[PDB]
Amino acid sequence: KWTPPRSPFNLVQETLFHDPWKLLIATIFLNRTSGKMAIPVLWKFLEKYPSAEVARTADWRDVSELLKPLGLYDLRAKTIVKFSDEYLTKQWKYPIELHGIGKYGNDSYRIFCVNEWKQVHPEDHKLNKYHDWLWENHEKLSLS
DNA sequence: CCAGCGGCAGC
DNA sequence: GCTGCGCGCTGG
Ligand SMILES: [Cl-]
Ligand code: NA
Repeated sequence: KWTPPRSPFNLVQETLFHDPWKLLIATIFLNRTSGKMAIPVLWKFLEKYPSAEVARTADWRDVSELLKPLGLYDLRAKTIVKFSDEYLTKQWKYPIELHGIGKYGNDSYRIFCVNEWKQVHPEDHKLNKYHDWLWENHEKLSLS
């Protein structure tokens, strides 16, 4: 029932919130990488690996071939496979407990995937813009 | 032309 | 705290 509102800042989290694995994959794609380049590659990745169930079985070299033009391609290919494994087989309440997700991915999860944005204190240029705007407008957006 | 820039783990 | 990973875009 939690739907995060669309904002004037067009965070890709706003469209991926319904599938936490895809949202978290997107945050990994945005590690020191511009969204203008990363997000078109994200759709190619999700076409080949539509779920964590299959991503945890992937050969990281195949993933790295897709990530090549984004940089950090071997590093994040290995991260994506291990992250997808832990996402499905490790006990967790928040995704910061999982390999490859830190404060930025975790803050994204707690703003977009669950209704905990009032408890989040982001330190990310894009998250701050969205989160400040939410604090300033939540009453007019029929929120609590 | 070319330096700066768009998280996370491991140590 | 500190460093390795890393491509293409950006803009003076
Ligand atoms: Cl972002
Ligand atoms: Na983590």
